[PDB]
Amino acid sequence: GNLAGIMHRPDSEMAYVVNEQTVNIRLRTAKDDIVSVELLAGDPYSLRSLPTDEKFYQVPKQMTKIMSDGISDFWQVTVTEPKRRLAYAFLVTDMLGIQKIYSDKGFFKVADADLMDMNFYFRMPFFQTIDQYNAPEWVTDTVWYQIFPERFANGDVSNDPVGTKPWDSTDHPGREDFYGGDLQGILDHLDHLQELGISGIYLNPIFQAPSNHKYDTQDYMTVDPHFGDAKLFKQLVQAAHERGIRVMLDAVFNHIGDKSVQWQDVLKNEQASPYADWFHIHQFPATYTPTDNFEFAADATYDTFDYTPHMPKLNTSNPEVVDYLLNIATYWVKEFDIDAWRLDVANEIDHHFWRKFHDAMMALKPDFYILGQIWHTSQSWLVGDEFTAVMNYSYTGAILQYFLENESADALVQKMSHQLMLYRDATNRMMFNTVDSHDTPRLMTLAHEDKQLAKSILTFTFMQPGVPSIYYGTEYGMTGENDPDDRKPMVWQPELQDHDLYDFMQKLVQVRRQVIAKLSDDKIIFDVIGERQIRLTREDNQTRIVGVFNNGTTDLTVAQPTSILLKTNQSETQLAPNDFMIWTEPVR
Amino acid sequence: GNLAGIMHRPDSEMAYVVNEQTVNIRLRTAKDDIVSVELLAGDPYSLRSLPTDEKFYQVPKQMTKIMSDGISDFWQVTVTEPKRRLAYAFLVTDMLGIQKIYSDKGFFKVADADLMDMNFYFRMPFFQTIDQYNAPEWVTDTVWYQIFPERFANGDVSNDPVGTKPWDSTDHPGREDFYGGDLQGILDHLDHLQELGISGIYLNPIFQAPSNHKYDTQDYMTVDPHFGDAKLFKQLVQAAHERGIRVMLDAVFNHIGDKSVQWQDVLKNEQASPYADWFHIHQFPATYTPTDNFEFAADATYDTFDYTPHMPKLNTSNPEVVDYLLNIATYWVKEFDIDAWRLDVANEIDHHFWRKFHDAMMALKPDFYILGQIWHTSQSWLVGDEFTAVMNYSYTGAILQYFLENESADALVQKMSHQLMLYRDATNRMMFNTVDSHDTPRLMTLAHEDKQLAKSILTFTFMQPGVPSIYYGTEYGMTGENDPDDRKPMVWQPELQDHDLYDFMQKLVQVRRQVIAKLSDDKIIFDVIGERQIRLTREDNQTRIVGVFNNGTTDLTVAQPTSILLKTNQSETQLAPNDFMIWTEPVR
Ligand SMILES: C[C@H]1O[C@H](O[C@H]2[C@H](O)[C@@H](O)[C@@H](O[C@H]3[C@H](O)[C@@H](O)[C@@H](O)O[C@@H]3CO)O[C@@H]2CO)[C@H](O)[C@@H](O)[C@@H]1N[C@H]1C=C(CO)[C@@H](O)[C@H](O)[C@H]1O
Ligand SMILES: C[C@H]1O[C@H](O[C@H]2[C@H](O)[C@@H](O)[C@@H](O[C@H]3[C@H](O)[C@@H](O)[C@@H](O)O[C@@H]3CO)O[C@@H]2CO)[C@H](O)[C@@H](O)[C@@H]1N[C@H]1C=C(CO)[C@@H](O)[C@H](O)[C@H]1O
Ligand SMILES: [Ca+2]
Ligand SMILES: [Ca+2]
Repeated sequence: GNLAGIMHRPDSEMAYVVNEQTVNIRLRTAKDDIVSVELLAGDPYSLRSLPTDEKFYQVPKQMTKIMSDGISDFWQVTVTEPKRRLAYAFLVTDMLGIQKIYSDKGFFKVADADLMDMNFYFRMPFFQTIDQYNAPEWVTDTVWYQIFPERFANGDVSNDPVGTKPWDSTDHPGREDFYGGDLQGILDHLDHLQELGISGIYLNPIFQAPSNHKYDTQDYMTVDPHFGDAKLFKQLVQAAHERGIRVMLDAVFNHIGDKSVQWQDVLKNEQASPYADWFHIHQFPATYTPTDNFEFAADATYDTFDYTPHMPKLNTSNPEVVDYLLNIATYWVKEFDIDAWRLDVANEIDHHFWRKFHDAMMALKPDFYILGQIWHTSQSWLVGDEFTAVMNYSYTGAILQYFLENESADALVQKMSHQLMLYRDATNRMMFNTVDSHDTPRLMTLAHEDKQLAKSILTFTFMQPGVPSIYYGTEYGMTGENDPDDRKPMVWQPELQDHDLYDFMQKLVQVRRQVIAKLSDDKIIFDVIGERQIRLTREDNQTRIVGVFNNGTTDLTVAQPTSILLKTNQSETQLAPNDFMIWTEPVR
Repeated sequence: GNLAGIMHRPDSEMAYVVNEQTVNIRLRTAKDDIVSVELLAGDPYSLRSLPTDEKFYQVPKQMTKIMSDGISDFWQVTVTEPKRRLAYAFLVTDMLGIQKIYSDKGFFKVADADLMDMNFYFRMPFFQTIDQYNAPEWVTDTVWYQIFPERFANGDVSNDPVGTKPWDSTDHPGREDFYGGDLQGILDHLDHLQELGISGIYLNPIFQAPSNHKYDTQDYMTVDPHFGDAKLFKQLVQAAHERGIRVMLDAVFNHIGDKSVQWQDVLKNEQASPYADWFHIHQFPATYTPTDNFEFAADATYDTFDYTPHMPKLNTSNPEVVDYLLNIATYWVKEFDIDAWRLDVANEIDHHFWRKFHDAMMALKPDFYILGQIWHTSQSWLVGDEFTAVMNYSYTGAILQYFLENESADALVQKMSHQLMLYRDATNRMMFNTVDSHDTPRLMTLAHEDKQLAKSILTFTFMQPGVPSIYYGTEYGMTGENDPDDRKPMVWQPELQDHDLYDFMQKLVQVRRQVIAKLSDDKIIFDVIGERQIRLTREDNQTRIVGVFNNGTTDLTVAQPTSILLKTNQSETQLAPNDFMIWTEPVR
């Protein structure tokens, strides 16, 4: 066999604790190279210490091939052990029938394996629930709605910035425009969100900051006055909670804005500033050479977000900075009862900080949701001691590439399978899935205003293990290129809203919350049934939910389902190009 | 190529920070499948943000094949980046000349790679020295000596246990014997240790406990009275330090002895004990059915070390237990200035505890040495936030198997290479190498009293990257099977000591401390030069230290070295079976 393609990494996503007495174990092999895998596993000490003749390796446990990413196959088994100590090894058999044992000591013929020595085996030494990954149950039942607050609704003209423009969803906004959106506007349209079936609101930054996006924080302890005040934000969280809607805020801890008191003190006092070591300043005075692009300087003497001199990086290794940020993070949860933090540029802040942050948040709220914004693979933040999940950009990015750019269905399934095998099973169910955002082009623009394609993308994404999110205005078909064009004033004029798409989104949210989310410890199955034709299945012990997506150029016939949940063709058997059909059936 | 055998895991031992501006990156490939690897790497933001035409991917960096374990090849490069942000991907070319790019997004033809998108790449997002692994420099210059204190020297008959036996190194000790060894005996023989050239003492447990080995702790805050008292232990540490000898104590935190006040309170008060939740008790009252073996019960109602009812496991997830143990760990360092902790059964205690332990010890002593006793691979404890190193059982175990059991030299080199590539480079230089201990058979018994073979094993081990240790009495050729037979009273009678071996050990310790340890950022090279013939090289920029080991059945001729450091044959060119020769030469 292909020995170089076989790997087990102990104490990782390949070997982890699920509950007090139960672990999940995975093995990677080369694709279709290994025909079968059995696990030899038991209490390490039982070998030497128990007087019985029985030994744990005499009774293998069958592992199951669960996924393939086109390069590797992934195998998994669940193991229960009352002594809460586990030694294990793998019995692998290849296509020609060559069998070997694979352990911490390498590859062996079965006859040459020292199976009586506990130190031969891989080890899960004691099952430690304090170290395990935990997923908050309520996230399972959530569909999120992302609000960029300057652009959702102006509920109060009296707090509008100078130069506020008339509200017009057909505008192409500039980088520095203001339209007057605020917290009162969100409060005014909570009925719309409840009627859509939303159960969680994700807000972009709302703290005091000079810009329209407010990622250049001036004061983390104050609601921006053009958005509202403390009383109004408390009123908003309570009204959301009254409707069964959770609230997630944006924490921008990697950098601070240059109009903050801290940075301004650095500019005044140089290295004698009490805040000098809160930043990353290579040479004093802190300076840069301005360019014609507000967001770019080539030679700042301090580290920044990207190359923008207005966003000096915070030194989160400094204990004064750790204390400052933890106090901010605690304040908004303890005083306003928010339910989750979305962490801006989370990957550029150290693990030491994130572990302290995790500890603080879980002590306040055991079911808190910590969501990191990271575009690349994020295994090291998803062990169970830092974040709950990350933005699932790679996963939704593959979905978009398939629907928009003519990839093979095999390629998409390979990519999604790869993603799932990066992380623990429970982690995958917490990942945050959005097909667009305040940073990227809008769905309807990506789809070149093909509404059928947009519906296909949304439905496919809403069937995935992670939790879905709708960017404000998706439900009415709003268009937009990249930032700032993806930040148009919300469309509230009915003559400009796509009512068909709104009705469809209501139905899809209901399939997600009432059908998919109520499955019990379901599995997902990806089947490539034809050229650009995919069957997705979610199934538990009683119920199977099947979706078929025809994204080729021919018609596809399927058996008439007894119980159709959602479809785009009027036919109950025919799927034209870009049609899909979702149905439910009992498992026999 | 063999794509299933290529892997890079970001934020691991394959991608880690060395200093403020410098990282080390590794790639795994299938053995001899990939002919060359180049790294494409630079600041992720420079792609989009800098106005220049130059892009970081246009200038590859060559990676070097550093090791092979017989299954995989390992490649490495060091990268410097002033912006302290790194995006990277790998250019891999196989034996047929097929080249592909390998990134976080998978494998691509170079023409199909989105090299302008920072999110295509693997990422080291910001170089965080607070998260990095740090090695204490002083360990580099150490040779350790392990003392099992009951058996090293009786310096005070007046503290002897009842039933103490006459001191006799030819005895075969029983499990429950006492010979009266104590702290005063160690103090009395510090001259012997200095003369041998030892610079660190590792003590087995010395705290109050009823047994001869004292792993069944009764009181962690008191020196066992048969060994000494606080004043005497302080005197011992000061005299050791005066001689340039560091001190490491044994921390037995996984379990406590059943005669402790805590456990006895559980036996008296059942679940109403203030200490009930300090343990892992499944059913009250805490009980077991005794057997004829003191160390075994089949049915204890509480978790234990192994299956011994006298060693109840501590619940280190309980914050009262965390506080109790951290106070013990702090007390011995702060009040007695010890230099290191050896952690008994360290793998069975949770990471959450070990991180708090690490933080406490480093705050007391930035150069503290934390050594975990773990027999299996230990990557998850060696990231930089928990232990400094582990006992290197797998590494010395492979060495022993080669010298004693006729393996191929290829097999040994494969195993050592595997070990080294599990861990960060600096970690490998902190690993603790001993060929025997209070738990295993003695070297001279393993060697069937073949002194030449014992010398070969010791010399080969002392040339390795990790720090070496001598178990008390190895220097005089003491024999012994497994525990308790490996715990004989130290041989102080000159007529019973092997003086030749003592002289040899002095010379070998001097080669280690004065030659090998004074190399500057050296590399190690393993060459298989014949059947059971190995050339080991340690070389820096000026100096090369070469050792040749002939462990076949024929004579081996080598070129006469100009500067021989150590050899066993009288010839300067001939190596008979089991001879070795060590020399030094300048690098040209
Ligand atoms: C300067 C920039 O600030 C704001 O951008 C933030 C994003 O909205 C956040 O989602 C987050 O995204 C960054 C990722 O964390 C990071 O890993 C990398 O992928 O880049 C992302 C940003 O592209 O962090 C950002 C900083 O807090 C604001 O929303 C955005 O409008 C701001 N301007 C940039 C975007 C446009 C329009 O101004 C470009 O033309 C500018 O050159 C950029 O300055
Ligand atoms: C009961 C046992 O206590 C003492 O043993 C300790 C060892 O000396 C330590 O080095 C450490 O070794 C254990 C490893 O951490 C663990 O991962 C596994 O490899 O087993 C190792 C022990 O084999 O931890 C031990 C517990 O603190 C003491 O030194 C030893 O004499 C004691 N007895 C055992 C050894 C012999 C002779 O008594 C056997 O015949 C007994 O059945 C055992 O009870
Ligand atoms: Ca307003
Ligand atoms: Ca004594």
